[PDB]
Amino acid sequence: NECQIQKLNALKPDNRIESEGGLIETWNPNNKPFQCAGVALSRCTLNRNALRRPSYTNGPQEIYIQQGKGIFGMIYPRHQKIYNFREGDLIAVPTGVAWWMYNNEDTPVVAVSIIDTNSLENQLDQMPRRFYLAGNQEQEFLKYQQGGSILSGFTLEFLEHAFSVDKQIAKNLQGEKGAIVTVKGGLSVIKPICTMRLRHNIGQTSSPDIYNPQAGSVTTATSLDFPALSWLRLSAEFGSLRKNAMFVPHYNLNANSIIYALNGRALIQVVNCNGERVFDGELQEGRVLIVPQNFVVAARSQSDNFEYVSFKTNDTPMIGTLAGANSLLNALPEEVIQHTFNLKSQQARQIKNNNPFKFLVPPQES
Amino acid sequence: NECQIQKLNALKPDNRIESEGGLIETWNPNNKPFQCAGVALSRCTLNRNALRRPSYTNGPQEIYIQQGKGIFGMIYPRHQKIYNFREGDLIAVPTGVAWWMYNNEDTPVVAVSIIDTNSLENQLDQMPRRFYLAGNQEQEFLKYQQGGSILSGFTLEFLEHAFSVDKQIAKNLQGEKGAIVTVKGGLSVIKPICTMRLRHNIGQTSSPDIYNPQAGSVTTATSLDFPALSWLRLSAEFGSLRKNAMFVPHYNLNANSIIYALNGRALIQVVNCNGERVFDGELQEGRVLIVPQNFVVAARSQSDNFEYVSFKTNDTPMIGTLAGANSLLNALPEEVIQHTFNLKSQQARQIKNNNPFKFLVPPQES
Amino acid sequence: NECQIQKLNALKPDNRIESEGGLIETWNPNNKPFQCAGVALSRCTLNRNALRRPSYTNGPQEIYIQQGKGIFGMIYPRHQKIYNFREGDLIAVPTGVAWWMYNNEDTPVVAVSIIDTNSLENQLDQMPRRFYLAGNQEQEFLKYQQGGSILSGFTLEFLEHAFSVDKQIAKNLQGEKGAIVTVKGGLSVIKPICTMRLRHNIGQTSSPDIYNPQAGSVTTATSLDFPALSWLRLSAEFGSLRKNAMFVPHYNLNANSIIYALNGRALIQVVNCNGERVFDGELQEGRVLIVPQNFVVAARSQSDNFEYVSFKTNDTPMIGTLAGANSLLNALPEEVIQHTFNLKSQQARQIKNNNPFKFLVPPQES
Repeated sequence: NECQIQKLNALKPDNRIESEGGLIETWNPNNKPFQCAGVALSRCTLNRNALRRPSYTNGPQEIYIQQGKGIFGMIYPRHQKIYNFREGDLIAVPTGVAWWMYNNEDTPVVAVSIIDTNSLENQLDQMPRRFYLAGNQEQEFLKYQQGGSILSGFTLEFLEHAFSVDKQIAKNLQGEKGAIVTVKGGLSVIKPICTMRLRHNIGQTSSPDIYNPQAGSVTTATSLDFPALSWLRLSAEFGSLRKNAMFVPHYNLNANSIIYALNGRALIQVVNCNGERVFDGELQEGRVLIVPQNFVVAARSQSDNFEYVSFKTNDTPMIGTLAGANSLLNALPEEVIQHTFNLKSQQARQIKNNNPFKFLVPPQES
Repeated sequence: NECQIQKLNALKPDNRIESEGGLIETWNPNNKPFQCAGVALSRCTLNRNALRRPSYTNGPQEIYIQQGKGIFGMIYPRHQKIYNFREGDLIAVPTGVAWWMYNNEDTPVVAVSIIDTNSLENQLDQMPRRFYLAGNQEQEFLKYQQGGSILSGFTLEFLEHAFSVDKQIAKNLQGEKGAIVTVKGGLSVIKPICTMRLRHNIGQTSSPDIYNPQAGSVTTATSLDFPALSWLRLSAEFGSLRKNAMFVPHYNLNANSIIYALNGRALIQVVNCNGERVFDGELQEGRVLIVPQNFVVAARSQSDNFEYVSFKTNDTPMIGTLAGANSLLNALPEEVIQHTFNLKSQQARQIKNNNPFKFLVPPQES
Repeated sequence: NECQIQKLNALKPDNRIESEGGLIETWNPNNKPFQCAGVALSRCTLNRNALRRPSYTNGPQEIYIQQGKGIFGMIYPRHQKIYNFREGDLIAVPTGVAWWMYNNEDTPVVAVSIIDTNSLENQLDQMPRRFYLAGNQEQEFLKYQQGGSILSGFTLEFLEHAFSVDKQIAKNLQGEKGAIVTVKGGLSVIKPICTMRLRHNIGQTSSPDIYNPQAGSVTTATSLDFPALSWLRLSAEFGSLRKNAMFVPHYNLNANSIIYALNGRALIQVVNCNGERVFDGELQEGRVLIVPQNFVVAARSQSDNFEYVSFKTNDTPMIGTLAGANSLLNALPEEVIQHTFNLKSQQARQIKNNNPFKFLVPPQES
């Protein structure tokens, strides 16, 4: 039983793959928190003039840009559409679509992303895989399984024939720097379903779904406002939490959350169906906590601010708040709350009215 | 191979939790019939003035009320809309939604429900598990796994900050009588997707799909006549059969079935793909018979009347009756039926016309 | 990991079942190619006056007709609708629907087909299994499990009562020549969702998708063209390639393919996520090669013509062409092609335009 977890730990990457102008970090997909969740996380950072070479995957992928500005281009089945991006942006990558990424400024692009290996679209097995169009490099997840591109595996005679070019150029196509190359002079490529928009900024926005000036803000990107996400059946949440503010106990009725802290630190508590407090610790920058589906999560911030991206596995996730304005205890008859918690008619009124805030709750004022 | 079943058996519960104002019985989900079916069956019984404390699961539940009257409430993501139930009601509970159940009559409410652990909505694993909003009590299925509520696992200052209450009522709220709890005086709460009907009656009271004055009647609730079921991707079927009558051999094209014998006793026969009669015997009251996807069933009523609830795992189950007005042999040309059964034309007609009834056949007439 | 394929081999059946008027051959569903793919291939040939007795499976089935003409009737939940078929007809058989087939010419019908055991519609297990309506004989896939039909498993009094006939025509119904019997005189039943067409032609008698008078043609049947396929979540592709012409390196973004060679031979090459060439060999008639989801495939015909059928597990498969008019590299900016392959502007142009052809490229001409 994958999801029968006794103790969640804040996970770190166990794989660093330094390339010419970048780095690839990957988290072990065979640790039970990731086996339960069904995703595979990764963190690609691309330095100035770096170009992530073309690659595709056997599952939906959703990329969050932690920092940097670049151009990302998809090759959906001169040249196709190139999309500009910024920090805060959420990029949708439908199953098997090949894409590439380039950074041009000093400030390295750091993009953290998830491959939902447990998707219905993933017709292979639960192993994450990346198929690169070029270069002779071992793909990020090869270590977990246990190199070349998909093009280098072909015989020269076949490439010569398919491309209709001579043996000499066929040799370069056949392999012969890792995934993230550095462009010497830099690309001079123009700065701006085939219609589908796959870029929706949830980080550096000014339209919070929930906004509390004394507690923080929380933005979400569901398929409602970011419709390419229905193709992925994936979601993402960006939250900024002030010091000692909190996000009330809650649960995702229909989704698995992968909380990746972008900044600061926060003390978190997740409890299960048995009431066991499976994680009672702190989650820091660049670390990850996986909250399984109906497990309840609570967080109190320790920084100004605690920012995070929670990749949920459902394009329309539904959260059930256990405390605050729209809670599950609030929608209860004042009498049943009395008999399930063993309370007085006066106490039940406090549990149902004392916190007027939705989702985010302000510091206690100590 | 989980559904490669040798011999089935009319199963009775293995677990029992006597609660202050009621009881809970659960069938072992780790039995091959149940692993094959991909469901977790249990039967709660609410005594007079009992309340069932709010809980929720990672899967589409479908409750059936064997007997009783009362009011049930669902806390979707003063208070929310309560619905009144009577026996023969089918309640649809979406994945993850919390619900509470209350009985006021002397008569105990009996409800048999399944949890489709093999749902698409179930992102965890094949374990059944309930998430109780309150109390200190071990969840029904913990047994199978091998405490408290989700609230009793949290910290006092987390709970105080969350609910914005004093440490005295937060400590109550923190779990400090099992799942079912008697309301001493009794609730004063009335007896009359937010607007979606999630209760339908398939009791004898309801107009049946099939009615034969000498055989019985069959009423089934699908997503066409009960639309909320297209959310649970589940459905149910009530059936009453006069003594010695029988429902013809038939198979569900697209759904596993979980026959719960409510009243009386019967003599069922289910045969598989290899022609092996994997069950020949009797399914009596309070017992369960699992009949997989294309396995053919036939039952002779040994009582006036044998009554059942068949939980199908599909919102629009399609059945393929082998003998009847509607049957497969009937749609077969007389000549091709001659040749598959080594028969004369005139005998072939007997097979396509002797029995003129749909699904139900009157007693043999002896 | 089921799809961690080391080496693929051009598979062939390991099970011959000679019947009275025909034959049934099947491929082992437990090899890693088929476990990875998630299907069950089979090839039934019926000779003159042969009838394939009524049956059904617990999954989506897609039947392609290699050769011959006959009729096939469906018995969807006098008689039902019978369709005539010819070579190149792709019959969509929705989950659990019972059907029978008949042939009346000297030329045997050779119908190769697939049962997708990894379907959402399949609620049993991954073991393929056919349920026969009549006759004592063992089911094609019983060999893989480790008989008689579903009717010959009931107690003689149950059939008697059910069909409302006597002990004698009840024995003839209760079993007392295999699945494909010979209809001595001949089935005189006239040669012509209820109305949803489940026969569509893709063979050499069609108006092709891709056509090149020097390379061949490719005709694809998706749910766009044949709407009954969206029920199956399956597709097929018929291709005819002239000697030495080739279909460029390409991958299916969302499907597994089961390439069954109809006529001739071809030198096929498929490579994986690690640039390993998992298959470098010849695929000839009656043999089959499984190209898992994002694996790249390229073939070069060694015959006039190499004809194949490609069962893809997705009703709307999207392919990524790596070389050709509409290829992935064709859409890449000349400058990123220069930097990902280590080429110059001019060479980059040669890879984008030397092959002016979509998917099929002609002989090299030497």
